[PDB]
Amino acid sequence: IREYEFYTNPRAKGKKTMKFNVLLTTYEYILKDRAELGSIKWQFMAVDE
DNA sequence: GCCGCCCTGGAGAATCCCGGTGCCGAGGCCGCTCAATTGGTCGTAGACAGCTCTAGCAACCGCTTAAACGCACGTACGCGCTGTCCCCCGCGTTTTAACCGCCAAGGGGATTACTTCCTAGTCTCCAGGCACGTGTCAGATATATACATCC
Repeated sequence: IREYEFYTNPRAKGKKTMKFNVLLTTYEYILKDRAELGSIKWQFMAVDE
């Protein structure tokens, strides 16, 4: 998911634009992947429960 | 008639038992004597109470995922048997030194008593080192943007 679908141009080395619009995740992968998700300029967060 | 040989009885000496007396191990008694006891005083160690903050605990949840478990196979190793040879054990003989009993004098060290003085405990006062918290600063890291180039 991270290398095939996050980036429109994952083959580049500079700034990578986002390809998706909404990302669904759970709490376990929020804590497991803090480093791979914190460096994303999010526009909106919706936390259920 | 005279001389030599076999059978049997009572008195002299050795041994067991008992009593009187002297010597070794241990306990009661006495004397010194120093350390435990008793009595009193006082300071403080610790018990108790109180408040605050953090860790643990019982019993439940949910998710992930790597470790545990079960099973099949295979093969390596534990184990048993046999041979062999060699080295340790048993014994007889000879040596030798440990052990015990001896000088010969001298120093080391354990006590007993005494003297002295240096150094460490104790007390008071003070200050700086250690513990904690924070502002700031230079090295490391990531990316923004401009230039040369291949297809």
